[PDB]
Amino acid sequence: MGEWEIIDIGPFTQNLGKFAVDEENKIGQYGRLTFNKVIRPCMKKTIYENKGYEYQLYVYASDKLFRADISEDYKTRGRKLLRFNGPVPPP
Repeated sequence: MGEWEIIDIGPFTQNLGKFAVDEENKIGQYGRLTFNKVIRPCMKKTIYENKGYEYQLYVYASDKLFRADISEDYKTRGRKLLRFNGPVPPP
């Protein structure tokens, strides 16, 4: 447990980007954002296999680049946006 990996940027990961954007738009500090895409590198920490995971993402939204931190409850499939900041310099 506790392993950090660099993971794919496929549909699971792109959907983490949409979640982050959808969650932040309900807050509104960053305006009304349009999800564009998630870019490499996407990092994932295994807090405990099949139970807890954490993600660090670079996400493009309304043509600006942001960094988001997302937790995931593997059993409920529920997610929480812990952090959304930017614009950030590219990786």
